[PDB]
Amino acid sequence: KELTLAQTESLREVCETNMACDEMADAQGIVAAYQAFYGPIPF
Ligand SMILES: [Mg+2]
Repeated sequence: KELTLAQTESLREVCETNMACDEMADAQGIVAAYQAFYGPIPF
């Protein structure tokens, strides 16, 4: 389902310090970028 603002931001912070995630999230969105590097969202 839909993420809260804080949930989305928690994913964004992790991806921001991974240049490869960061770039991937540009066009793939934060969720698939997150999960591609870090696995299924846990919450
Ligand atoms: Mg933040």
